[PDB]
Amino acid sequence: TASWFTALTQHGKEELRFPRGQGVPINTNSGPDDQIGYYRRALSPRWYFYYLGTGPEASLPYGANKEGIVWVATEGALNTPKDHIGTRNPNNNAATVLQLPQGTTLPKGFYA
Repeated sequence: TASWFTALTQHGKEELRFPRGQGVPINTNSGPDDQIGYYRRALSPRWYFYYLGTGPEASLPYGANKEGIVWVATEGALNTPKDHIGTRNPNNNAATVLQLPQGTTLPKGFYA
């Protein structure tokens, strides 16, 4: 089991965070309802994105405070667990390079 996407690498002291509405990786295999999840912090810390209701924190409800978990949602997303998307089997699929809309605000020491 794995994130669908490559990691965001923390090169500085600042932790990963996003303004509300920003930070969900682009995934054209998903729809507007699906655009919601968390980054989990795994040399420079690597943060990996998982859809809500999937991954190591599959049971964790959106917004719940927890060390090393950063919540992201695009306006229009729904609260349902993203069971249909699930996680990646790295034996079958390489990670998708993580892409964010141009002009997405990133903290110092992050690049995407």
